[PDB]
Parts: sequence; C-alpha cells; structure tokens
Amino acid sequence: HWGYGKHNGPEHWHKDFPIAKGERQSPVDIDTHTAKYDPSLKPLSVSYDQATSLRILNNGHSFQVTFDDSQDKAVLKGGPLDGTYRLLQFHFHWGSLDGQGSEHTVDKKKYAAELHLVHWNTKYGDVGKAVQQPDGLAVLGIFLKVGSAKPGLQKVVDVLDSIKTEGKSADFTNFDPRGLLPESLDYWTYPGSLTTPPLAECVTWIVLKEPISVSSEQVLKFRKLNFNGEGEPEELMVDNWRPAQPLKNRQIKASFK
Ligand SMILES: NS(=O)(=O)c1ccc(-c2ccccc2)cc1
Ligand SMILES: [Zn+2]
Repeated sequence: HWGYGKHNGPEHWHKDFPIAKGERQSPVDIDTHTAKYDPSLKPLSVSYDQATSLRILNNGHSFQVTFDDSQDKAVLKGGPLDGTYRLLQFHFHWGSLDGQGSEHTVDKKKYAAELHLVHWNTKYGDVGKAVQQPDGLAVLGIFLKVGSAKPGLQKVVDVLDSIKTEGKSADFTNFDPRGLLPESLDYWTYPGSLTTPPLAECVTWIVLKEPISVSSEQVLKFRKLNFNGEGEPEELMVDNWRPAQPLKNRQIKASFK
C-alpha cells in the first residue's frame, strides 16, 4: 500500500487514488501577499473543555490520539464554518530534520512539523459519511517550530516508546488538547482535501498563523517512531508529509489584516 518512500510515496498515490490530481487537493503553499483579508470571516470557536481522549495509536503513517465523537464534547465552530464539527482525532506530520516536515508552507517556508486536529460536520452523522461531502470535515492545522518545549505536548511525547511500531496502541485518557494551541487563533482558510489517502476533497482547511514551539527533545521522540510493524526491518517514521499541491482555482482567505 501507500506510504512515503520512493516506491509508494506521494508521487505514486494517484494510481490508487486518482483524485490526487484533483481540483482542490491539499496541502498548498500559503502565499501571504496573495491571501486576501476577509472581514466577513468570524473568529474561530474552539470548544475543547469537555474533550474526552481515548487512545493513542501508531497507524503506520503517523501517530494519532483519538477522541470520543459520540457527542458534542469537543467541537469546532465559527470561522469560515457553518454548523458544528466534532473532534475525532489529532496527528502530526514531521521531518527528518527541522527544515522540513510541515505539509502546508508559508511563502514556501517549511516548518519542522504540523499538527492536524480533525473534525467532522455533525449534520452528516458520522465521519464516513462526512468524507463524501465537500463540507464534511474541518481540519485545524498548527505549525510546529523547534525552540522551547511545549508543556502540553509532553504527555504525548512521554508515551511514544510504547507505540513504536505500526499497529500498537495505548490508553491515552484525560488528555487536554487545549495545551497544544498557540495564543492567537488568527487563521488562513481554503477548500481542500485529506492529505493522505483517500485524499477526499471534503475539508475546509483552517491553518493558524501562529506556530507553537516544541523542543528538540520532543521532536526527537517523534523521529524515533517506526513506519514498520514489529519484527520487520526498522524504517524510521520521518518525512511523513505530502508536499504542496497546485492551488488551481482557489483563493486563500485570511481572518487577519
Ligand atoms: N492529514 S489530514 O488531512 O488531516 C487527514 C484527516 C483524516 C483522514 C482520513 C482518513 C480515512 C478516513 C477518514 C479520514 C485523512 C487525512
Ligand atoms: Zn494530517
């Protein structure tokens, strides 16, 4: 199946998922001088006070923290969105070195990593239905740069040796995703897609302008994870990012002047 190496990486994905060459693929480069300020954009509403985390999982392409989405516990609203979207999971994309790893770029600048908080539109009832709709998901993207440690990330870092290889999972209850957010919720937004297969064109992307800082020790622990399952030749889970895709007939809008 698909992955991030020479022979199964993003250049190959269109063969099994031909929407890879579609009209609203993600990620994209955010040209900040071309993105237009929209004064009609509302502030984001991030309501995570009741978030209920469940598990942390190595899925062979990232690690994921999954939440209870059977109720409106942790929801994203406002911004460019109409309706309520429930937080299902978050995961990251990162590099083998600090100068690459993010999926979106800002004036061609690459961050060391990128956090994706994945939400689905409750009017579609479940995420499987939502992925089939052009407004089915909203992914909140947050850049990571290397500098000071992010204290709200360390509980995640602490447990990664227990899910080194594909298929391993662990209890990861009582995690507060509010500890991963930057101060500002100013954002860019465009219509796009999932950045891994099935690459469905179902995502309103909301990318925050302010990155969070993480320490070199924290990102080091990401780079120690493995794509392989246990017992297979060890291939470090690094550079699990899709490069920027053609913007085509899309405009990126900014919530801030
Ligand atoms: N990297 S991402 O754009 O935030 C992403 C989120 C969810 C999914 C996904 C995969 C399978 C079923 C539902 C959602 C894929 C990519
Ligand atoms: Zn992602």
